[PDB]
Amino acid sequence: DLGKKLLEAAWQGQDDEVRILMANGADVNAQDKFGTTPLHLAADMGHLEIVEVLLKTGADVNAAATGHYFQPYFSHSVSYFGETPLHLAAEMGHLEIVEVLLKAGADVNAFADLGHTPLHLAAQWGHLEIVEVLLKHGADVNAQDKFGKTPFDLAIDNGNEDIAEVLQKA
Amino acid sequence: DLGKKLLEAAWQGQDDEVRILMANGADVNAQDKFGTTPLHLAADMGHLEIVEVLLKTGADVNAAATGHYFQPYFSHSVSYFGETPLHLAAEMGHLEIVEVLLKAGADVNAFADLGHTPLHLAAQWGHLEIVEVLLKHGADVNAQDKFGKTPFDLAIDNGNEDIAEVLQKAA
Repeated sequence: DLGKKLLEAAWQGQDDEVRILMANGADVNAQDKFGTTPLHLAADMGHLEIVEVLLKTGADVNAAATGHYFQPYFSHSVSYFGETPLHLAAEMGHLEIVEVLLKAGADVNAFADLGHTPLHLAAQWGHLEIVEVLLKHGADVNAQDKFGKTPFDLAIDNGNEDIAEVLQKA
Repeated sequence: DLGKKLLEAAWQGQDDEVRILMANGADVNAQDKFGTTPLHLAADMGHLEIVEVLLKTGADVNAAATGHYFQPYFSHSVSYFGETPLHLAAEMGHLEIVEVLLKAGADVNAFADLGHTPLHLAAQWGHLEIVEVLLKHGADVNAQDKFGKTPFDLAIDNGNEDIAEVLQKAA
């Protein structure tokens, strides 16, 4: 199955294999069991070149995985949470990928589980430079999650004072 | 707590935060609920320098866990338990990290989930250079996991003929 092989190759960062699989007709928008696409997998794992080739070959920049959580869920073990590739790039601190996704049209305020935006995720996981790029691209600083938490609140809660100060004056 | 922050910094490849947390007394051998250690996460996510500094400061190279790492999911998958950082580095194709783990005394053959080896994963996921390094360090080519699979089998099953040929010649 080419779609499964393409998901695996993007996840593994196997650039050549990605190109071959898609030339053999692998679906660029293939989904795993939970709606996760090759673009999600490459964005999360930091594979910039693969993100670029997937986008060039028609990958859906707005693809959302299926929803998962209804209560706070933040941990290192999160695999799917109603999220777009931009959520994953922001979560994992991949600046170059965040910029490429935004250039391709990603909603800077796409909502994942609990209503979390990419800015919530960047603030939660301490990625100051990504916070700044998101704000520059129109990220909603006042976005509240299901429980009323803004990215500022998450930054404060997880000890990211540098980010809290940036958000507070935005 | 500091151990949880250290796990997260390792996962994120945050070298400076790893430095700071450890200076403040973070346990290099902290575990999450599934047994996952900072060394598992740095090895899995490809953060070589963090792997190196964890090993230098006393991380257990053979820590076993049944963790939840970022991955795609498919129906009818099989699962294994008790993986070590070497399993994860071999699976994800991180050659430099495989080398550093082996030099630090990582077990190559003997695991909690019997016969499920880093060689199996490197063959399964098409990492030829890692297959060759593991063989050089005495990996058992004929090791069978709980499903009766050898690394040759997994190489064939996944279309990795180059690796399959290497394994068959080494048999």
